[PDB]
Amino acid sequence: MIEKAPTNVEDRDKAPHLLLLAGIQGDEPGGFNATNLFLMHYSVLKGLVEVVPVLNKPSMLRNHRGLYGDMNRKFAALDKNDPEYPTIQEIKSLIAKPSIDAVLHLHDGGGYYRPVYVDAMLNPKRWGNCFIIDQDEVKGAKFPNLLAFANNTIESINAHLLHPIEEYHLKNTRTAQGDTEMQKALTFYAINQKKSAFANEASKELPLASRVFYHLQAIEGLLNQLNIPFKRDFDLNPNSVHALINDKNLWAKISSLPKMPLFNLRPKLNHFPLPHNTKIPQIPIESNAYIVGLVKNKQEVFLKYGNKLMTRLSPFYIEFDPSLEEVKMQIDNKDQMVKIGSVVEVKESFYIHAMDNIRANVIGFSVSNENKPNEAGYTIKFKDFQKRFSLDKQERIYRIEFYKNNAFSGMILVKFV
Ligand SMILES: [Ca+2]
Ligand SMILES: [Ca+2]
Ligand SMILES: [Ca+2]
Repeated sequence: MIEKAPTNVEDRDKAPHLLLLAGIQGDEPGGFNATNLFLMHYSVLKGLVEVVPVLNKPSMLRNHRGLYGDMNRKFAALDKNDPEYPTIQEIKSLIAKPSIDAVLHLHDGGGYYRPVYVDAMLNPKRWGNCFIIDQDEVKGAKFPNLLAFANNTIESINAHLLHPIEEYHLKNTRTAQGDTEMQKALTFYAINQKKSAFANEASKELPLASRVFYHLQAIEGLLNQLNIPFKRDFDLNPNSVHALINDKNLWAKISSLPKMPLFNLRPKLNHFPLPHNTKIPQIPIESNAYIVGLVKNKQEVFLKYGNKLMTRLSPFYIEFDPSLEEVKMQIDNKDQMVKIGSVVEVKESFYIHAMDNIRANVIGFSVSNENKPNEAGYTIKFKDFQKRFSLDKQERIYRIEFYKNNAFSGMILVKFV
């Protein structure tokens, strides 16, 4: 859970609290890209929005509806030994917190829901583009009138339709009156804790940016009903959403390595240093996005951003010796100390000063066929690189790797600008 909170802690109790969740199915990227963009680009000014951007991260990493079965059928009866049991308890505890008032759960769904049968794509059994409640009223909730809230949220969404077929409709699943097998989902659990709970479906028939657009419209519609004041730093239209999903300023930082751009990496990065003795899901990974991760695939390690494959790492596992903190480098004739893990911009040249006990391998530069070269003490320019070794498709970013005996001492990237 990540908090979207006012800057003044005192403002947290001055409006309602919403819990916003997505990605309970790992192949529903509209939901988890919406929670991502909300975390990255919105501000909450009073009250609080608690966000679990992806409920089923292992499944997301494999572009899969649910590696351990349908996680959204696990909120009622559940075997204590179910692999998702611990996760389910964490989620139920968030839902049932006294400080939470409302719950919004995002999904992507086939076709377009209609309350009367129109055709195979548009009918009451389809799920796309509807706003869903379990029943019209939850007695004892802060906001018991789920129907009024839903109808008003639907008004907001429907003021912004991209095409008439995308019109949102209310779906009331009357869950408590239905079969036992229909009562196993997240929002029904939530209403049983006297929370107002809603699900938003965006149609799987839409491109990703349009799915995310509709999720964001539903989030904004509901925040307006709850009187949780907010801002965003962009205009909400599909082009603008697309631009932010596909933002060139997105980065990932693996372990103690430098930040790397997410987009336009080469599709495969070879001899890529990773810490040894560390299970892939335990390798530290930081990003300015909230849906980035690593996952093993055969002997490769995939860098995932939601369902998007950003690169395939071909790793070599090695001890990450943390002793080396900085390196004396000359950049465009200007001598300086460069921190291990940095990205440095180079207009013309660089030069690494020689070090006792440390060997530098500039990846893409060579002066011999030596397998473990020391390339400190060379003045290096763009023309000296075999471009195929660049980190990026643009052939501008190169790795410098440092070694102390048989251990890895760190990496610095150079970016030719
Ligand atoms: Ca922004
Ligand atoms: Ca779903
Ligand atoms: Ca080299």
